[PDB]
Amino acid sequence: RPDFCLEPPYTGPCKARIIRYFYNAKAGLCQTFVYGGCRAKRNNAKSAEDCMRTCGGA
Repeated sequence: RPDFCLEPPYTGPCKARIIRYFYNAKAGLCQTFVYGGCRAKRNNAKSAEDCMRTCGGA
């Protein structure tokens, strides 16, 4: 799978509370994390499905 699927979730420096999904390489599934509103990294999806297609899909 893409290398970014292995990266930890990144909240970033902004102060919003936006629920996003990240692929947790250890657990093997997409979990929610709190994104701050700016400077998102690639392991950040708006739905579990987008997250699964990118990283868990097989």
